[PDB]
Amino acid sequence: EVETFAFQAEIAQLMSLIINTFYSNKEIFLRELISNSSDALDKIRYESLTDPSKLDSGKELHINLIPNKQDRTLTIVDTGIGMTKADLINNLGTIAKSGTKAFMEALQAGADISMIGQFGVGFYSAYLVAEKVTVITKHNDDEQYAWESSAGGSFTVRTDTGEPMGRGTKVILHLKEDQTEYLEERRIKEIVKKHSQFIGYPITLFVEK
Ligand SMILES: CC(C)(C)c1ccc(C(=O)N2CCCC2)s1
Ligand SMILES: CC(C)(C)c1ccc(C(=O)N2CCCC2)s1
Repeated sequence: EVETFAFQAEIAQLMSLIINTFYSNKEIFLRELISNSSDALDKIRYESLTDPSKLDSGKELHINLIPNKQDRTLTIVDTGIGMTKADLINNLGTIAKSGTKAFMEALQAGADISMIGQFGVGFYSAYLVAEKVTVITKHNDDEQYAWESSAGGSFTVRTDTGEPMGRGTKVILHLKEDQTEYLEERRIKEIVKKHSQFIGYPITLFVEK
């Protein structure tokens, strides 16, 4: 059972701006997604202090970067708090509405796209390099879900029958044909060292066949 939802008008507008604006400094997408993963790991770590049973779904707090040239995907995996169905459909988009409008105002005043994270909508920077984004996520209080959008004003949510995850979030970036540099090991290392050097969780860059 696949449900299709329309983005809020403000978010669809932000997504089209990110897709259509000429902006060469695309590499900042990885810093934003890694920062999102770090925040989610901070969250489950905090909650586990007063309820250690919240780590029964996985004690390890880490971030994995997994490129796949065969599928032309870059996957960012974390074992953070994860997102409920309500997060995916309603809550996160509701927060992102004010941050979007503020970010658009700043862009008209002289700001640039790399400052998107200061407005809390850094996830959407994924569409600088991805034609489609799939988000697999599992929160302790809900089932495993798959969120997906190729932009165009709509996204889908379904119950995920893939491999069980334990807890956390997988962001699968289906890269644009001309953005395959972000599948190369030395390019990913360079970006992580430049923008994510002090993340307080182990970041493992997987290597391919
Ligand atoms: C896909 C969308 C827009 C719902 C997301 C916003 C932030 C996400 C994220 O990386 N995490 C949130 C907590 C788990 C890690 S996913
Ligand atoms: C991405 C953004 C900024 C819209 C978020 C809202 C709530 C987030 C979160 O980490 N939690 C969800 C579980 C409680 C803490 S992240």
